Amino acid sequence: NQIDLNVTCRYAGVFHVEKNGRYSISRTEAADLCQAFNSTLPTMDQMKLALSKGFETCRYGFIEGNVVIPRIHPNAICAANHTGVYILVTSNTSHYDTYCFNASAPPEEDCTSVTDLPNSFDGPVTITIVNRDGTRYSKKGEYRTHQEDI
Ligand SMILES: C[C@@H](NC(=O)C1C=CC=NC1=O)C1CC1
Ligand SMILES: C[C@@H](NC(=O)C1C=CC=NC1=O)C1CC1
Repeated sequence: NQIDLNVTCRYAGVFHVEKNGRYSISRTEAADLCQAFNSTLPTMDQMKLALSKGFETCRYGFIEGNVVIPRIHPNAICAANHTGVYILVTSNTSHYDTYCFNASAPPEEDCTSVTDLPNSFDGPVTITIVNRDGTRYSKKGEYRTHQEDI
């Protein structure tokens, strides 16, 4: 009973979380997941400021109200070569990665590793935070409050 959560650097508090190496998070799961990191789904304004500090990914993830990809450099296979906060307009499907916003993070680029999941609750799952540099932090718990996400 295991969940891997791959996380990035934080940029003005915003970071990306990919679960189990594939698009697998619903909107309800995303809010609960960010809550376990003492975080929330970013607003569009918080995501635009994170972009301006150096944040970009090549993966769709929830923010408040939309599913987006922040892009700095144009790449043909990432958000159809767009730059800026690219908003997903048309999709048949409901599961993506998520972004999260932690208000206590540093104001600009924070590429230190994540070593805590401070607000997870009691549960049976081995949850492992995987940083980009491979360092890991694991704890037994749960973060999903909606049964349909379990
Ligand atoms: C939840 C937050 N991490 C932390 O607050 C700590 C605190 C102490 C030690 N390690 C952490 O990752 C993640 C968003 C960045
Ligand atoms: C407690 C410890 N770590 C942190 O505060 C954080 C916060 C966010 C992300 N990673 C951390 O290690 C301080 C010594 C460095």
